[PDB]
Amino acid sequence: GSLFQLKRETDDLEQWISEKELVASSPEMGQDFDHVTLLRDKFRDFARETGAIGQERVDNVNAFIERLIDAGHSEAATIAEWKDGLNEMWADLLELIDTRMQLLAASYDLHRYFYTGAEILGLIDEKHRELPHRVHTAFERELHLLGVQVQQFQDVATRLQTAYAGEKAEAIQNKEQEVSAAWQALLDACA
Repeated sequence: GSLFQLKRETDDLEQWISEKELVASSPEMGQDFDHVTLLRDKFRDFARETGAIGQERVDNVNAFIERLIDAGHSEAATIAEWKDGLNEMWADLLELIDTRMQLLAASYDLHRYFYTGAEILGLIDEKHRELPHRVHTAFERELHLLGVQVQQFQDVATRLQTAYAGEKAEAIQNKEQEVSAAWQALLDACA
């Protein structure tokens, strides 16, 4: 009710926001596919809960300050400033969250990419070892799917490379060339 309580309420909330910003600012993007999977899922929960709880609190402060200003409270100037600072911190936090969410998604896709690469390297391999029938048609369709999946892998490699340079980009490209060479040798193998 009182202005002192409003101030305190505003102060506690801004303090709460500052803590959330610390979490939303984490640089940890994960070092393997499991790790990034965990970070990504954890962050989604964090963003959702933080957003919902935070927005209600900000709204309530905004509503009460706005009513007081509307009613011509003599301290409208002081409380409007409180409102402005609060809204600026909240917006900073939301931007931090959006950013981290996107970066975690990029890291997810990158680790997923290398994870798939290995999967594919093994799969072509398991299909090269078999050097031949009645199950020819199972080999036919199966093999073709790879053509499409290796094609898909190449497509991912193409997209990811526009997101990175230097060593990361090089890593992405090396893995793609390694898969394309495995595939190419398989094809050549099967006459």
